[PDB]
This record gives sequence, structure tokens and C-alpha cells, in this order.
Amino acid sequence: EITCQENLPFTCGNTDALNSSSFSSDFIFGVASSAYQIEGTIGRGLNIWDGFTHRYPNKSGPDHGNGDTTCDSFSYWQKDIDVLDELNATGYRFSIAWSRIIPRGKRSRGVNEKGIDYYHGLISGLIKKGITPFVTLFHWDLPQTLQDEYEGFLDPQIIDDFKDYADLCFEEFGDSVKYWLTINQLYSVPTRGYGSALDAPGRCSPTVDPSCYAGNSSTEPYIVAHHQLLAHAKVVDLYRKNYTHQGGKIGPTMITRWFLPYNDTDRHSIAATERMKEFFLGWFMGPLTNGTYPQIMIDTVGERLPSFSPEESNLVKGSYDFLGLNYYFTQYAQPSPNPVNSTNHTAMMDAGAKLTYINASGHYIGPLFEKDKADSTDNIYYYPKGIYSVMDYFKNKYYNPLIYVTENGISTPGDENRNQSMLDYTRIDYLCSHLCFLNKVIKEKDVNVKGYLAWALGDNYEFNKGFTVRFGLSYIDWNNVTDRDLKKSGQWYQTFISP
Amino acid sequence: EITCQENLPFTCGNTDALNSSSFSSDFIFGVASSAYQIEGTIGRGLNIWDGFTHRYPNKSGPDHGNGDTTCDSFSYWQKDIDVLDELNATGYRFSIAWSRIIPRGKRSRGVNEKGIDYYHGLISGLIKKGITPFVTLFHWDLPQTLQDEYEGFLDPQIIDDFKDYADLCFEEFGDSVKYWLTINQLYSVPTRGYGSALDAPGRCSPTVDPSCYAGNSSTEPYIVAHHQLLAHAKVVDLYRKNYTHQGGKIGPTMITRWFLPYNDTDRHSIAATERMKEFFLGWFMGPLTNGTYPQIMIDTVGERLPSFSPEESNLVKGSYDFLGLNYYFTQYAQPSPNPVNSTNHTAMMDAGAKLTYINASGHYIGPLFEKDKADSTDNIYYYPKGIYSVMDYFKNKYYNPLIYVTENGISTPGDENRNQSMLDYTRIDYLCSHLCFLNKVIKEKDVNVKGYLAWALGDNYEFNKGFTVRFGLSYIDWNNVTDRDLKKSGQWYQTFISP
Ligand SMILES: *[C@@H]1O[C@H](CO)[C@@H](O[C@@H]2O[C@H](CO)[C@@H](O[C@@H]3O[C@H](CO[C@H]4O[C@H](CO)[C@@H](O)[C@H](O)[C@@H]4O)[C@@H](O)[C@H](O[C@H]4O[C@H](CO)[C@@H](O)[C@H](O)[C@@H]4O)[C@@H]3O[C@@H]3OC[C@@H](O)[C@H](O)[C@H]3O)[C@H](O)[C@H]2NC(C)=O)[C@H](O[C@@H]2O[C@@H](C)[C@@H](O)[C@@H](O)[C@@H]2O)[C@H]1NC(C)=O
Ligand SMILES: *[C@@H]1O[C@H](CO)[C@@H](O[C@@H]2O[C@H](CO)[C@@H](O[C@@H]3O[C@H](CO[C@H]4O[C@H](CO)[C@@H](O)[C@H](O)[C@@H]4O)[C@@H](O)[C@H](O[C@H]4O[C@H](CO)[C@@H](O)[C@H](O)[C@@H]4O)[C@@H]3O[C@@H]3OC[C@@H](O)[C@H](O)[C@H]3O)[C@H](O)[C@H]2NC(C)=O)[C@H](O[C@@H]2O[C@@H](C)[C@@H](O)[C@@H](O)[C@@H]2O)[C@H]1NC(C)=O
Ligand SMILES: *[C@@H]1O[C@H](CO)[C@@H](O[C@@H]2O[C@H](CO)[C@@H](O[C@@H]3O[C@H](CO)[C@@H](O)[C@H](O)[C@@H]3O[C@@H]3OC[C@@H](O)[C@H](O)[C@H]3O)[C@H](O)[C@H]2NC(C)=O)[C@H](O[C@@H]2O[C@@H](C)[C@@H](O)[C@@H](O)[C@@H]2O)[C@H]1NC(C)=O
Ligand SMILES: *[C@@H]1O[C@H](CO)[C@@H](O[C@@H]2O[C@H](CO)[C@@H](O[C@@H]3O[C@H](CO)[C@@H](O)[C@H](O)[C@@H]3O[C@@H]3OC[C@@H](O)[C@H](O)[C@H]3O)[C@H](O)[C@H]2NC(C)=O)[C@H](O[C@@H]2O[C@@H](C)[C@@H](O)[C@@H](O)[C@@H]2O)[C@H]1NC(C)=O
Ligand SMILES: *[C@@H]1O[C@H](CO)[C@@H](O[C@@H]2O[C@H](CO)[C@@H](O)[C@H](O)[C@H]2NC(C)=O)[C@H](O)[C@H]1NC(C)=O
Ligand SMILES: *[C@@H]1O[C@H](CO)[C@@H](O[C@@H]2O[C@H](CO)[C@@H](O)[C@H](O)[C@H]2NC(C)=O)[C@H](O)[C@H]1NC(C)=O
Ligand SMILES: *[C@@H]1O[C@H](CO)[C@@H](O[C@@H]2O[C@H](CO)[C@@H](O)[C@H](O)[C@H]2NC(C)=O)[C@H](O)[C@H]1NC(C)=O
Ligand SMILES: *[C@@H]1O[C@H](CO)[C@@H](O[C@@H]2O[C@H](CO)[C@@H](O)[C@H](O)[C@H]2NC(C)=O)[C@H](O)[C@H]1NC(C)=O
Ligand SMILES: *[C@@H]1O[C@H](CO)[C@@H](O)[C@H](O)[C@H]1NC(C)=O
Ligand SMILES: *[C@@H]1O[C@H](CO)[C@@H](O)[C@H](O)[C@H]1NC(C)=O
Ligand SMILES: *[C@@H]1O[C@H](CO)[C@@H](O)[C@H](O)[C@H]1NC(C)=O
Ligand SMILES: *[C@@H]1O[C@H](CO)[C@@H](O)[C@H](O)[C@H]1NC(C)=O
Ligand SMILES: *[C@@H]1O[C@H](CO)[C@@H](O)[C@H](O)[C@H]1NC(C)=O
Ligand SMILES: *[C@@H]1O[C@H](CO)[C@@H](O)[C@H](O)[C@H]1NC(C)=O
Ligand SMILES: *[C@@H]1O[C@H](CO)[C@@H](O)[C@H](O)[C@H]1NC(C)=O
Ligand SMILES: *[C@@H]1O[C@H](CO)[C@@H](O)[C@H](O)[C@H]1NC(C)=O
Ligand SMILES: *[C@@H]1O[C@H](CO)[C@@H](O)[C@H](O)[C@H]1NC(C)=O
Ligand SMILES: *[C@@H]1O[C@H](CO)[C@@H](O)[C@H](O)[C@H]1NC(C)=O
Ligand SMILES: *[C@@H]1O[C@H](CO)[C@@H](O)[C@H](O)[C@H]1NC(C)=O
Ligand SMILES: *[C@@H]1O[C@H](CO)[C@@H](O)[C@H](O)[C@H]1NC(C)=O
Ligand SMILES: [Zn+2]
Repeated sequence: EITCQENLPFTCGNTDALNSSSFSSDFIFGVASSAYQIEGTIGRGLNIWDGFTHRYPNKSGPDHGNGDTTCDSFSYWQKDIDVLDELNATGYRFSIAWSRIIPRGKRSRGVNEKGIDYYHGLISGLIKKGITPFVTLFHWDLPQTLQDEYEGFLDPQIIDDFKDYADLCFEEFGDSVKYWLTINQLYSVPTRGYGSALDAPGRCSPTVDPSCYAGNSSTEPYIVAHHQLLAHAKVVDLYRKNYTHQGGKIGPTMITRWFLPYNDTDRHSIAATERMKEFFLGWFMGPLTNGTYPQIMIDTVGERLPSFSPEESNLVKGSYDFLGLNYYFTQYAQPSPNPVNSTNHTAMMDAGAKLTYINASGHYIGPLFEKDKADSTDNIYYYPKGIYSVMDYFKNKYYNPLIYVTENGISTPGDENRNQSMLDYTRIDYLCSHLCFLNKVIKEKDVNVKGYLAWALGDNYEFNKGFTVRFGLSYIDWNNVTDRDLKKSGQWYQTFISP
Repeated sequence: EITCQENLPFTCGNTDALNSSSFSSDFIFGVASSAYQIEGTIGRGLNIWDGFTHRYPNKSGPDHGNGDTTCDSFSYWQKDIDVLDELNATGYRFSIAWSRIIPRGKRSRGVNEKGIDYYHGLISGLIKKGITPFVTLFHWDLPQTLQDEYEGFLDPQIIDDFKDYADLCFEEFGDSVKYWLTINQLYSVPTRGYGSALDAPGRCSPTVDPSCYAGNSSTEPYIVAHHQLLAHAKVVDLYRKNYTHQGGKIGPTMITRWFLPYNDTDRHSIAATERMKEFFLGWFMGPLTNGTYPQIMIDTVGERLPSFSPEESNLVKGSYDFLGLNYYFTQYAQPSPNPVNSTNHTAMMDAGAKLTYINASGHYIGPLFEKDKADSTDNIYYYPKGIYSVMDYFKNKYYNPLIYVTENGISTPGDENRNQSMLDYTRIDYLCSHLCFLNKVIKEKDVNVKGYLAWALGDNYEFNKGFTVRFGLSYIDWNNVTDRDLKKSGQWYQTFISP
């Protein structure tokens, strides 16, 4: 019988008690990255994260940081491989920058051979060290040209441009890459990119944020989400019809959270909690498992919710071999009004829920996850049991899928000096406590989880935060980015992997 | 009788001997800037100078600098006005960033109202201080979307997108702006952007520079130059047909140089010198004055030189009310082979000339202009008489045009400390020696020159050089960009203007 801790102090950093041998022999352990966050702009065209961070520097991070140079994995990809080799990792998730291989967006405009060569060399280097690549086609970095031609995922033109990009990736890299992710965190671009305008491309209703160049936060999230699902599904169909000889697997990436009632004896909070599951997870998992959006979304969102045709429904339903599930934290849910006629209405209001990290009796859900220095009542707290609850829910609700945990990690402040930054015991605690619950759910609930990739390989540009936080298991000096030095967490993870 | 110095030491920094009163009462004196170089990316979309500097950081400058934040004239435009007011300047040349007012490139995709407001406030502030705006529509910063959709000026689609952009500018700003420049330095994008790939977008033949993503240095410069002329001419026709009520004037910007024979008794060097005038100046001025390219270009370039239809010829011929002439330096010319079958052939080779700053007897043409620390035999030297020779030539060869000198200036090294940087006596010498010759040519040759704008108002991002050189008449601290402090040159220029 497995017992796992939910509160500080944690004792799962002892590899005598928790290590890779606790999991099945074939289980993959590694780390993750994304292209905007690590590569730099050298050698690629411009994408909407370049555009957004440059047009709206205060939205890029408090330091106005961006991905222009970052950790320079364009130059230092071998050093990334070296970290993975030091870890004895068996997996690495990275993304392909669309703008590096097709700078002009549309494949018929030509490819960048040198960009293709960059990923060939990375892939070959990984495989030579026994590391399985997990490759994200689209980690938010849409070529700027496509956003300017037709507003990107706002328009159905995205589907064929994404398909042709993906086809090039399968053609060039699929002989070696056997695990593909289509779109990173399906929920995020619709809501943050087109709802709150916290993320690229930065569209919203005028009264939500007067700096947005255009948008409608009530309608566009739904349009974009719908196009994401269709573009994803078209790529999965292309993969499974035209690249079956490659013997690989493909799936989407979800951001997952668990949700608990703010007041577990209040029917209204219980209802809000179940609505959140539907609106947060079901928005995408309903289509992916059934070809339809959840009924509560149909009912609430009404004419703002697009319909799938019968052909589209069939294309989207079942459009995965596995799910990449990202998991960071859990929220309490309580009811909230949905003012659909307000000029500041957002899609996110349609769930009719307010989310907190403290429940009605004043209980904080778990240890600190992210401090918010401008408003401490907005601090985020984590909840290790949430990974158990999410995986159990996916198994039970969503037809026992094959799952890889494609991100899980925690930040430390960029204000810490290097010695403090390397002494990242809070990261060991977060990672181990989640791994304990992941082992527990696999054993107790028989969830088909076959790997775990911690966020992040190394310090990088963090969307929305610049270089003001660090997520890496290895440390990068922003004054001299060449080295990636394993932190205490990376050293712990090395021991966990090879105990 | 006016006597002007050609060699150090110069004594024209004495405003007792040379000042604004030496020129006609109406003559405009000011300074110049461009949008990529000064504004920053905040509040605008991405353009090909963002793309180029980010994809090819070693081509942005030795420091890998770029226009992301620069002097932040987005925030500090009032401080630019303040410099101009301190100078008692009567003119200011600035550019509109296309990506700030139409981030999606094509006008039908929507405009950025806040971008429009930015230029309205600048323009209104200038006029309130008695400063005449000279506004460049296109200072190289093409929206990235257009380059990615159709490769920008490589394709005739540029013409209508440029026209619709210009129409928006005339509509929004032409009630106040009475001097418009279409395209900055017509020669530069074809040759550097599409020939040598030193400049955005960075296209060339594969053996010219293997880093180029695509291109053909032998053909594309000509295509791009042809489209520039057509796009320019379509905008001038639009202006003069639809905006005549505004009572303003429009013209192109030329980069001018003079050319002297490397050996003034050698017929081959004399011939190369005359070819250079045709290939450098006539490439554009032939079309602008006659609707045809120079015969030597027709003959040499052959099938690589596009033809104008009779309608196009008529549109381009006479498509200016004035010329903005930029002038920095003069070169000696000697013959050079034109290897049209070589895989590394460039359009620039078609002139059949090699350019130097030292003549056959070892004479350097004038004082140092720009030191090249990697190769000192590649140092640039200036030649004050060249402004006289250029203006005389334009009057005689090109039908006595109205001229404004739209740039003239010199750099100092970014390695200098602030006190050295503010003690910019080399800049006084360059500016005064050229102003002396400009007065001389107006008086002696009756060239219709009606203003002079020195490059640059303040230190900025220099194309190709990052922040490794400074051109400003006012100093900017890159650690805190708010202030623009007049250098010795700016203080001199203040006295020259109001002696
Ligand atoms: C998994 O996918 C299944 C589909 O493959 C989902 O089942 C569908 O659920 C639909 C409701 O979401 C349901 O459709 C309703 O059908 C009513 C019956 O119509 C038939 O008989 C009519 C009925 O009197 C007639 O007009 C129709 O022409 C048919 O003959 C119908 O009125 C409904 O329309 C009203 O409600 C929708 C909102 O739900 C409004 O958008 C619409 O304007 C109208 O106001 C609805 O019809 C659907 O209307 C929209 C139109 O685009 C669709 O094509 C039309 O179908 C449908 O019958 C079933 N299909 C079957 C095969 O069962 C299933 O939903 C879950 O299970 C069903 C039983 C129900 O409990 C749902 O609430 C659950 O979500 C999906 N499962 C999951 C887990 O999501
Ligand atoms: C200012 O613009 C003026 C035009 O408005 C320029 O004058 C034109 O100069 C053209 C040469 O560049 C000249 O065209 C040549 O015409 C030859 C005569 O053709 C007529 O009689 C024929 C002759 O036997 C017959 O086939 C034609 O159908 C006509 O009836 C002719 O062969 C020439 O073609 C050969 O040379 C061109 C290269 O120059 C090759 O491209 C072509 O394949 C061929 O090998 C040339 O014809 C032009 O051919 C190209 C085609 O696209 C053009 O439409 C065709 O016209 C033309 O006659 C005159 N036009 C007039 C009205 O004078 C003027 O040029 C300068 O002055 C002229 C006198 C000459 O000295 C030029 O070298 C100078 O540049 C321009 N001025 C300046 C300063 O540039
Ligand atoms: C978790 O949710 C539960 C369920 O909602 C909360 O308990 C409910 O709390 C209500 C007060 O917020 C209680 O109603 C009140 O009852 C007193 C005594 O009769 C009365 O004077 C009030 O006016 C009020 O009555 C309601 O007024 C509004 C009418 O529309 C409605 O019909 C009336 O019910 C309610 O009885 C209680 N329900 C239960 C089943 O206990 C619970 O609140 C926490 O516990 C209750 C017992 C009370 O001590 C609250 O102070 C305390 O906050 C909530 N838990 C937390 C931690 O918020
Ligand atoms: C400025 O250009 C002028 C004109 O080209 C240069 O003068 C010419 O310089 C040529 C040498 O580069 C002289 O030709 C040579 O004459 C000597 C004496 O006969 C002879 O032994 C050589 O072989 C050579 O003759 C040529 O060989 C190649 C044959 O195809 C050709 O037919 C022969 O001419 C040439 O006479 C001279 N022309 C004139 C009109 O003087 C001039 O060069 C400079 O001055 C000359 C006089 C000489 O002192 C050169 O050393 C010196 O460089 C050049 N000025 C500069 C500074 O480069
Ligand atoms: C978001 O787009 C929706 C749909 O176009 C706009 O909502 C509508 O508003 C028009 C004008 O009021 C209404 O007549 C419709 O009844 C509404 N339709 C629905 C589906 O709600 C909403 O004004 C736009 N919001 C913003 C801020 O522009
Ligand atoms: C807030 O969260 C706390 C902690 O999960 C809940 O408290 C638990 O309540 C259960 C059922 O009453 C008790 O058995 C436990 O002993 C309590 N745990 C502790 C740490 O207090 C609490 O019920 C939640 N409040 C609401 C209103 O939902
Ligand atoms: C530049 O484009 C020119 C024109 O397409 C290419 O030049 C031609 O080369 C083809 C193949 O040799 C030739 O048959 C033609 O005779 C040439 N045409 C002319 C007008 O010169 C040139 O190969 C291309 N250069 C590069 C590096 O791709
Ligand atoms: C190189 O440039 C120098 C300077 O312009 C030329 O020298 C002048 O030559 C003229 C005509 O012979 C003499 O009258 C001057 O006195 C010379 N000036 C000085 C400063 O020497 C020289 O002729 C040029 N060389 C060539 C080969 O063209
Ligand atoms: C691995 O952890 C298991 C408990 O899951 C433990 O029994 C085993 O001895 C540990 N391995 C090492 C080498 O410490
Ligand atoms: C940040 O930038 C936007 C312009 O993009 C401006 O609207 C907003 O006021 C600025 N935010 C703060 C908090 O200053
Ligand atoms: C598959 O490849 C063939 C060859 O390009 C193409 O005809 C077919 O449409 C593609 N298939 C998809 C997505 O099924
Ligand atoms: C607009 O929304 C903000 C945040 O969503 C809220 O605090 C404010 O009350 C809203 N105003 C109206 C008019 O509803
Ligand atoms: C930068 O870091 C690398 C790796 O530690 C080191 O070899 C190189 O010398 C350092 N550069 C400077 C300028 O210190
Ligand atoms: C790498 O992991 C394999 C598999 O568990 C193990 O056999 C090998 O010893 C490990 N190597 C190192 C250096 O830890
Ligand atoms: C201006 O320069 C002229 C010579 O061009 C001179 O005569 C005049 O006195 C100077 N003005 C002043 C105020 O020094
Ligand atoms: C600069 O960058 C390019 C890649 O864009 C590379 O091809 C070239 O070798 C580098 N230049 C130098 C001098 O290192
Ligand atoms: C002028 O404006 C009118 C109204 O848009 C348009 O019909 C006409 O084509 C434009 N003219 C140009 C470039 O001449
Ligand atoms: C190619 O050109 C470079 C510079 O243009 C030159 O130095 C080299 O000799 C040329 N090579 C050939 C094959 O002509
Ligand atoms: C930056 O420069 C401005 C103008 O001199 C000054 O007022 C401001 O205090 C300076 N900021 C810092 C942080 O020194
Ligand atoms: C501004 O220039 C005008 C025109 O020459 C002159 O009358 C006025 O005195 C000058 N002002 C200053 C402060 O120099
Ligand atoms: Zn940047």
C-alpha cells in the first residue's frame, strides 16, 4: 500500500523510498522544453510570440524579457543533450518552431533547409544517447505571416497550413520521431490569446484590455478552440493515413487541473466544480472522445459555440493515439455570475465559476506554487493529489486513454542569486510529491500512464514572465548562457532515475 | 566668393563665418530619424527588420543589437520634440512604421487606431513648435506578413498593399503633413536586402552567403528595384490625384554618392566612374525622369532587367514633386570584371567597377568617415565637395529638381565613453564642411535645394551595426534611454541655426 504526502514537509526526495524502479520497467522519465522558450530567433522567421512580446513588452514579462536569445539552444542544443545524458533520461519533449522550418508559414513558399538540418541533428543526437523524442509540432509559435494574413487560428485557413507543416515534419523527421504532439495545451491560446489577451496574439474585447489590437473575448475563444480541434484532427488523420509505416503515435496536449468545491457541502459550489471540469477539460475532451462539445457548454454558450458537421465530428472523435497531459495545480470552484451582455464578457465567464486556492473555511489547498508580489492574495498553491485525481478522471471519464505526463514543474524566483537558485529544494518537493501520487494512481487505479516529462530541462524564457522566474532542473546564467548546470533538483532527479 | 575646405583641419564650425543666415531665409534646417531605429516594438506588429535581426543576429550588428527597445521614442516622442525645440529646428524627418498602423500589412485586415494616434500626437506636437514634418512612408520596415505571404517587394502584389497603406497615411495625416517621402534610399533594399543579404529581408544566391534562406543576387535586385519604382509611382499618382487638396509635395529618397576616377588619366577608370553614376544614380533617376532605365544598364543587364510597359513608363516618369537626397560619401571607381555566369554573381557587379577611398597614386579622398576594425583597408573616408558635385549633377542631368537633403551625418564609435561621445568634434567638422559646400553649390550653381536634415536626431539602432556606433546630435544612455542630451555637435548646430 502506497501512502503519499499532501503537505509540507515531504520525505519523498529520498530515493531509497521513491525512485524509477517504483514504476514499470518501460516507463519513460525525462524533461520538456519548447522552441520559443529556448532556441532564440537566429536562423528562423518571426512568429506571433516575437510579435506579441515586441508590440506589448509589458505583457512579455515584468522585465520585458523575450525569446530573442534566451538560452540559445540554437547554438547549444548539444549542451541540452548533455543534460539529458547526465540525467540518464529516456525521454525529451521539445517543439519544432514552425517559423524555423517554414519561415513564410505556407509550405508552398519554400522550406528552410538549414532549419530542417537543425532538428535532424538534435533528433539524431538524442537517439544516439538512448533518449526518446516527444515532439510538439505547435507550441504556440505561429508564423507571424499567418496571423497577419488571416489571424491565424481565428480562420479556417489555418487548417490546411497546419496540415502542410505537419506533413513536412512527418516526412523529414518521422523515420526517427515516434511520439508526436500536435498542439500544446489546447485551452491556453483560446483563452489567454483571444480572451484575456495575456498571451499571443493578444486579441480581446476593447473593454477587457484597451491595448488589444482587435478581438472579441466572448466569441473568439470558441472559434479558435474549434479551429484548433479541426486542425489537430486533420493532422492526426494525415499521420495515421499517410505515415502509418513510421510506427509512431500522435496526440494532443491538454493542460489539466483538478477542481474541488470551494465549499464541499454547498450544492452550488459542487455544481460549479463539475461545470469547471466540463468547461476546462471537456471543451476539448468531449470533442476528442465523442465528436461533440459538453452539453453544459452547448446550453450555456448557445450561438457562440460552433457546430461540427457530421464529417468534422467523425474526424475529431478518436483523433489521438495517446494524450499528453500537462499538470501543475488544482483549484477550488465556487459559483460566479455569467454576464453575457456585459461589454467585458469573456468566454471564461461562461463556466459560471470563480477559482481560488483557499476554500470557504480558509484552508489553502497545499504548498506555495507561485508567489504574486503585486497581489499576495493571488498566490498560487499546489496540490499533489491532483495528479492522482486527474489521471483517475481521465481513465474513468475518457475511455482509459494512453497517457504521457508531458509537463509538470514549479518555478523559483529570478530574484534569487545563483546559490539560492541551485538550492532548489522546493522543486524537489514538488516533483517528488507528484511522482509519488502518479505511482499511486497507476498502481491503484490502473491508469495507462507510460511516461513523465518534467518542466523544464533548463531555465528559459517563461511565457508572460520573462526571466523573472526559473523552471529549470538545470541552471542557466543569463550573462553567459552556454552551460546548463544541474541544480539540486536535477541531481535528485538523476538519482531518482538511476537509484 | 565662397571658399570651402576639403581637408582637416576645418574652420567652418565658427558660426561667425557659417550659419543659417548664410542660406536663404526660408531654408529648412533640422534632423532625421526612422521608425525601426527609434521607436521600439511596443504597440506595433512585426516587420522584416525584426525578422531579420532575430533570425540572423550576427547581421543585426556586432553586438547583436536590434530595434526592440532602442531609444524608446514610442514612450519618449515628446523628448524628441524637445530636442528639436532646443535646436530651433524648422524640419524633422521621421518615418511611419507600417507595422504600427497596419500590423497585418493589408489595410482591409484592419488598422491600429492607437498607432494612428501615436503619429497624430507626434505631428501635432511638431507643428505646435513650428517644426515642419518630412514623413517617410517606408523606411525599410515592411510588415513581416507581407514578406512571408509573397516576399514583399519581390512580388507585384506589393504595389497595391503599399498604395493602400499610403492612402491611409494621406487620409489620416495629410491635413498636417505637407512633405512626404515614399521609399527610403531606393538603391539599398535591392542591393543589400536582395543582393548581398546584409540587410532585411536577407535574400541572396546560395554561394554569396549560405545563410540566406532563398534568393538570387543576380536577378532579384532588379526585380525589387522595379517594384519599388512602380509602388512609388502608384503612390505619387494617388497623392497627386486624390490628395491635391492637401497642398503638399511628395518624392522618393535617393542615396547619393559622388564618383571620381581611381585614375583620372586612365580612360578605363573614367569609364567605370561614368558607369557608376548610371548604375547607382541612374538606375532610379532614369526611370524617374524619363521612364526608362539607362542605356548602359539595358545593354549590360539584358534579360535580367525588367521592362516598363508604356503605361508604367508614363506612371513612373515625373513621379516626384521633389527629391530627398541622402548624401554621406564619395568613392573612386576603377574597372572590374562582370562574371555573369559565376554562381556568386551579384547585380552590383554589373556596373563593372571596383570602389575605393584611395586613388591610384595613394591619395585618400578625405577625412575618416568610418573605421572598420576587422579590416582597416576597408575604412570609409568622406569628401565634403561631393555634396557640391552631387547637387550640381542632379541639376544638370536630372532637370533642375527641387531637392531637400534628407540625411547627412557621421558616426562615432560606441566604444567611446560618454564624455568622449559628447565631445563629438569630428561630427561638427563633418556637418559644417558639408554645409559649407551645400551653400556654395546653391550660390554658384543655383541648385534648388530648400532644406537640410542631418542624420540623426539622437543615438539609435544603426542598421547592420547595432549600438556599436552612434550617429546622434544628441546622446542617449542605453542604460536609461529617457534623456536625449545635445552633444557638442547639437550645441554647435543650435548656434548655426540661431547665430
Ligand atoms: C455524444 O455525441 C452524441 C451525438 O453523436 C450526443 O447525443 C446527441 O445529443 C444531442 C443533444 O446534445 C441530441 O440532439 C438533440 O436531439 C433532440 C432530438 O431530435 C431528433 O428528434 C428531434 C427531436 O424532437 C428533431 O428536431 C431532430 O431533427 C431529431 O429528429 C433535439 O431538439 C436537440 O436540439 C435542441 O437542442 C440543441 C442543444 O442540445 C440546440 O442546439 C438545438 O437548436 C435544439 O434547440 C438536439 O438536436 C441537436 O440539435 C442541434 C443540431 O446541430 C444537432 O444536429 C441536433 O442533433 C442527439 O439526439 C443525440 N444523438 C444521439 C444519436 O443520441 C451525446 O450527448 C449526450 O447524450 C445525449 C443522449 C444527451 O443526454 C446529451 O445531452 C449528452 O450530452 C454525446 N455525449 C456526450 C457525453 O457529450
Ligand atoms: C528616354 O526614353 C526614350 C523612350 O521614350 C529613350 O529613347 C528610346 O531609346 C530606345 C533604346 O533604348 C530606342 O529603342 C530602340 O529602337 C530601335 C528602333 O526601333 C524602331 O525602329 C525599329 C528599328 O529598326 C523596330 O524594330 C522597332 O519596332 C521600332 O520601329 C530598336 O531595335 C531597339 O531595340 C534593340 O535594342 C533594345 C536595347 O536598347 C533591346 O532591348 C531590343 O531587344 C533590341 O535588341 C530599341 O527598341 C526598344 O527595344 C526594346 C523594346 O522593349 C522597346 O519598346 C523598343 O523601343 C527608342 O527608339 C527610343 N525611342 C525614341 C522615341 O527615341 C531614350 O533613350 C535615349 O535616347 C535614345 C535616342 C538612345 O540614344 C538611347 O540609347 C538613350 O538612352 C531615353 N533617354 C534616356 C536619357 O535614357
Ligand atoms: C458551506 O455551505 C453551507 C451550505 O450553504 C453553509 O451552511 C449554510 O450557511 C448558511 C449561512 O450562510 C445558513 O443559513 C443561515 O441560517 C441562519 C440560521 O437559521 C439564518 O439566520 C440565516 O439567515 C441563514 O439562512 C438562510 O438565509 C438565506 C435564505 O435564502 C436561506 O433559505 C436561509 O438558509 C444555512 O443554514 C447553512 N446550511 C447548512 C445545511 O448548515 C456553510 O456555512 C457555514 O456553516 C453554517 C452552519 C453557518 O455556521 C455559516 O456561518 C458557516 O459559514 C458553508 N461553510 C462555510 C465554511 O462557508
Ligand atoms: C594612370 O593611368 C595611366 C594610364 O593607364 C598610367 O600610365 C600608363 O602606365 C602604363 C604602366 O601601367 C604605361 O605602360 C607601360 O609603359 C612602359 C614604358 O613603355 C612599358 O615598359 C610597359 O610594358 C607598359 O606598356 C604597356 O604594356 C601593356 C600594353 O598592353 C600597353 O600597350 C603598353 O602601354 C603607359 O605608358 C602609361 N601611359 C601613359 C599615357 O603614361 C599611370 O601609370 C603611372 O604613370 C606611368 C607613366 C608609369 O610611370 C606607371 O608606373 C605609373 O603607375 C596610372 N597612374 C597611376 C598612379 O597608377
Ligand atoms: C462579440 O460578438 C458577439 C456576436 O457578434 C456580439 O454579440 C452580439 O451583439 C450584437 C449586437 O448586440 C447582438 O445583436 C447579438 O444578439 C449578440 N449576439 C450574441 C451571439 O451574443 C458582442 O457585441 C461582441 N462583443 C464585443 C465586445 O464586440
Ligand atoms: C476546506 O478544506 C478542508 C481540508 O480539506 C476541509 O477540512 C476537512 O474536512 C473534513 C470533512 O469535514 C474533516 O474530516 C477533515 O478533518 C478536515 N481537514 C482538516 C485539515 O481540517 C474542509 O471541510 C473544507 N471546507 C469546505 C467548506 O469545504
Ligand atoms: C539566377 O536566375 C537566373 C535567371 O533565372 C539564373 O540564370 C540563368 O541560369 C539558367 C540556368 O543556367 C540559364 O539557363 C539562363 O541562361 C540564365 N539566364 C540568364 C537571364 O542569365 C541564374 O542560375 C540564377 N542564379 C542563381 C544562383 O540561382
Ligand atoms: C589622386 O588624387 C590626387 C588628389 O586629388 C590627385 O593629385 C592632384 O593632381 C592634380 C593634377 O595632376 C595636381 O594638380 C594636384 O596638385 C594634385 N593634388 C595633390 C594633393 O597631389 C592625383 O592626380 C590623383 N591620382 C590619379 C592617378 O588620378
Ligand atoms: C527503489 O524504491 C523502492 C521502493 O519503491 C525500493 O524498494 C528500492 O530499494 C529503491 N531502490 C534503491 C536502489 O534504492
Ligand atoms: C502597458 O502597456 C500598454 C500598451 O501596450 C498600456 O496600454 C498599459 O497601460 C501599460 N500597463 C501599465 C500597467 O502601465
Ligand atoms: C496523402 O498523401 C497523398 C499524396 O500526397 C495525398 O494524395 C492524400 O490526400 C494525403 N492524405 C491525407 C491527409 O489523408
Ligand atoms: C467588468 O469586469 C471587471 C472584471 O471582469 C469587473 O471587476 C467589473 O465590475 C465589470 N464591470 C461591469 C460593468 O460589469
Ligand atoms: C562562458 O561560459 C562558458 C562555459 O562555462 C565558458 O567556457 C566561457 O569562457 C564563458 N565566457 C566568458 C566570457 O566568461
Ligand atoms: C542508466 O539507466 C540504465 C537503466 O536503468 C542503467 O542500467 C544504467 O546503469 C544507468 N546509467 C547511469 C550512468 O546511471
Ligand atoms: C552669419 O554668417 C555670415 C556669413 O555667411 C556672417 O556675415 C554673419 O555675421 C553671421 N551671423 C552671426 C550672427 O554671426
Ligand atoms: C553568423 O551566422 C550565420 C547563421 O545565420 C552563420 O552562417 C555564420 O557562420 C555566422 N558568421 C560568423 C562569422 O560566425
Ligand atoms: C481615388 O479615390 C477614389 C475613391 O476611393 C478611387 O475611386 C480612385 O480609384 C482613387 N485613385 C487613384 C490612385 O487615383
Ligand atoms: C566569388 O566571389 C568572391 C567575392 O565576390 C571572389 O573573391 C571569388 O574569387 C569568387 N569566385 C569565383 C569562383 O569566381
Ligand atoms: C533615468 O533617466 C531619467 C532622465 O534623466 C531620470 O529622471 C530617471 O530617474 C533615471 N532612472 C534611473 C533608474 O536612474
Ligand atoms: C528661432 O529662430 C528664429 C528665426 O531665425 C529666431 O527669430 C528666434 O530668435 C530663434 N529662437 C531661439 C531661442 O533661438
Ligand atoms: Zn526581440
